[PDB]
Amino acid sequence: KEQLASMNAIANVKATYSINGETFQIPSSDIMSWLTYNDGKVDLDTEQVRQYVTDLGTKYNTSTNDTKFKSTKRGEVTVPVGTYSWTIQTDSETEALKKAILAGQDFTRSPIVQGGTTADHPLIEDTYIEVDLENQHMWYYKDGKVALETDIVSGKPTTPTPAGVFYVWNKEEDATLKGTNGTPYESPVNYWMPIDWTGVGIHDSDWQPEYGGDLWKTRGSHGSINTPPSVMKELFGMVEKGTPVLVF
Repeated sequence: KEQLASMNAIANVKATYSINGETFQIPSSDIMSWLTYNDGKVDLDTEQVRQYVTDLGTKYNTSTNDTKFKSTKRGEVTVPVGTYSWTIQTDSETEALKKAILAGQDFTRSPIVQGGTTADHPLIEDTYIEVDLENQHMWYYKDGKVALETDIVSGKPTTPTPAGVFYVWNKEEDATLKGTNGTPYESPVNYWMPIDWTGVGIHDSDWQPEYGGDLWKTRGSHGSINTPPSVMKELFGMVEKGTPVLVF
């Protein structure tokens, strides 16, 4: 019927994916391999298309793939998977991919996901917070340029600050953190910014005499990034909720 012309059209579609800033086209051989005609109906082999989409997730999910990060003082390092991430919704994407392809028109799409942000751009762009646990230092990049840096004090060897791709999911003023050492603790703070799901975040360290060096080995926090009060205040003042925070 007029379906054969369609099958050829489809077979020649240029299906392009844009994932985490990466761009690529689905191989013609794959689409042709998925083509299907049964009971007068043109379609794609779901199983195979789903496998592809499954592979995409295995290959790009920032929920199971660490992020290569260009640090300020160490070149390119690896920041483990953190709380800021996304995961491709396999079935949803498979159905949307099938629909896109079967329509027989070239297209460029980013997969359906779930997480802090979508995959139609790099997970980490040019606005973020860099916490170099090695040089116990921290920078805040805004649109590519440094807007504020300072030494800080990570957690103590026993309760280390975890490395990972996190983000500021909340901003609080005059809050009191709680916890254990056994032995409950308080610690009131003027500015609080949680970055993970265990209690690790950024806040003024009113009681810390000095920051930087290897102070943490001696007087490390319980995991949060202790920051100089005046700096923390200026930081809290400009960091918008949703800002990625890389800790390595």
